[PDB]
Amino acid sequence: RNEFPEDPEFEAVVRQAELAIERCIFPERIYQGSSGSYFVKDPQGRIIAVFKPKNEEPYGHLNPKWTKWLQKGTGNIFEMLRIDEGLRLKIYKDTEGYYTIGIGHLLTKSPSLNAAKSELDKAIGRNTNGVITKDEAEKLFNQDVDAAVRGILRNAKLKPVYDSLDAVRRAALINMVFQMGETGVAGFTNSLRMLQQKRWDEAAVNLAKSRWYNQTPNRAKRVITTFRTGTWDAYKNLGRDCLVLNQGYLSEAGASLVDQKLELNIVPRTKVVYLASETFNYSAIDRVKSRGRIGLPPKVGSFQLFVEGYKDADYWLRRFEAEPLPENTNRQLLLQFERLVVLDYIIRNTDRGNDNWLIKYDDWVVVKEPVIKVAAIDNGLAFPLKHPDSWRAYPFYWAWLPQAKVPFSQEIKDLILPKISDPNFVKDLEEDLYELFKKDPGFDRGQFHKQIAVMRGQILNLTQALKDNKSPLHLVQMPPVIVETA
Ligand SMILES: Nc1ncnc2c1ncn2[C@@H]1O[C@H](COP(=O)(O)OP(=O)(O)O)[C@@H](O)[C@H]1O
Ligand SMILES: Nc1ncnc2c1ncn2[C@H]1C[C@]2(CO)CC[C@H]1C2
Repeated sequence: RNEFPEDPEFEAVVRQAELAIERCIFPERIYQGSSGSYFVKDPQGRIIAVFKPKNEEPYGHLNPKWTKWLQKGTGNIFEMLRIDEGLRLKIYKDTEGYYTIGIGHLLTKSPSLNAAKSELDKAIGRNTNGVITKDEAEKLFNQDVDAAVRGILRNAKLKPVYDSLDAVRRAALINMVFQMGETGVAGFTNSLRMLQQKRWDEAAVNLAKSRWYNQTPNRAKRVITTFRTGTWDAYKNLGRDCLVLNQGYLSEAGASLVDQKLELNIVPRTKVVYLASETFNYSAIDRVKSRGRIGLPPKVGSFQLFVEGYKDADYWLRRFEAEPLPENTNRQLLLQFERLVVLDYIIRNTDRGNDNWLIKYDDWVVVKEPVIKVAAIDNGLAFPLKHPDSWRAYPFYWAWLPQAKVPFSQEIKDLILPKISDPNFVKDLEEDLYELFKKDPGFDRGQFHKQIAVMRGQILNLTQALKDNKSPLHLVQMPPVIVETA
């Protein structure tokens, strides 16, 4: 299902990719990144493209790094709880004020610290003085996990649900019985009903209203969604929470869509593309049904054209500092840089570093070629649901570069103000992004609107920075805003 009549060059590169696969010259897995990235090659073995399947994304289901994790099944209860309970080597108080130690191990509900210390020496087998070791905390931990499992299986109300749950939800029920114990979780009898009948969004609500959750909502909500989605997603990124969970390929393409409309031309053309390759990471089911013929299903991903002759922004800027560019070349760098800032600001890039963009440094009817040129790669971490909570965690790295000190050139204002000042352009931009993002099965209209709000707020700021001839740096000091509808 791959066709792009609007862009026949792109389609042609895609056609070489498929053909090369038919010929068993497979996209090869990039070592140089975290690993759901491939070098697409053509039938002659040259590298024509970079491909990032959605399901191999960092939060991705078929991500190679996290598959080992998915193998464990219920056996993830240990890490799950390590994450919720942390580790402490000295007596502390829990949320309710009860004496605790190691990984969530409750000593007593008594107010006396020596009751607790007493209860602790009994457990460990020595005089602890309220302080235990890593191994001691781990041994308490297993026993406490065993005890939880026993609590569930010794019980008539819990066991039925537990046996009917998939490996991941089972881990969630153990989590609760770790925290509240056998008798406590069995007082949820309603929610156990839903869990038993498999209705997840029903139950995901009732656990939302309890004395529990009320006490430990951050954790409770983490379990509730492990119940709702049958997955580990609440346990892999607490938190980014600035970004939609697994839509990087759409970020990637979207970044390229924006570049196209603003006519920046720093983003190598990127689109949503389907490919099947033996080199990808597929479920075992899929591997088997291929007959080893049916063949592998195509995966949906971002397909980004490959550009040659470029090096790390980092690589070049380091050299230009020791041996500075002549004014005329250096002005070409700056003009390229402005385009980058405009891109990143508009799409609100969250992870542009000096490794994430590339530089290439080399009367009449035709324009002399530029010596210097900028490619913006690795755009899948943009389009956030909202501004980051601590600007220090997700900054704009290029802001600390000296080039960020230079006032926006009239050239960028000329390129950019007529577009982003035209409400029909920004409208059109939102329709194009919409037609792009909605194609995702996990698309959510409410999430989209939030994304757009940020984008509209970024545009609002950019417009005035440009009118006032601010530097890129003064632009980022402008307080972040969102433009919200309803
Ligand atoms: N890379 C960056 N990304 C976002 N903002 C930046 C960046 N570099 C500098 N700034 C801006 O510089 C300003 C100086 O820090 P400031 O926020 O005043 O300190 P504080 O956080 O204590 O108020 C900030 O408002 C911030 O917006
Ligand atoms: N479109 C691209 N063209 C050329 N090189 C790229 C591209 N995207 C990424 N890279 C390099 C940066 C890497 C990190 O993502 C490390 C080597 C490749 C991939």
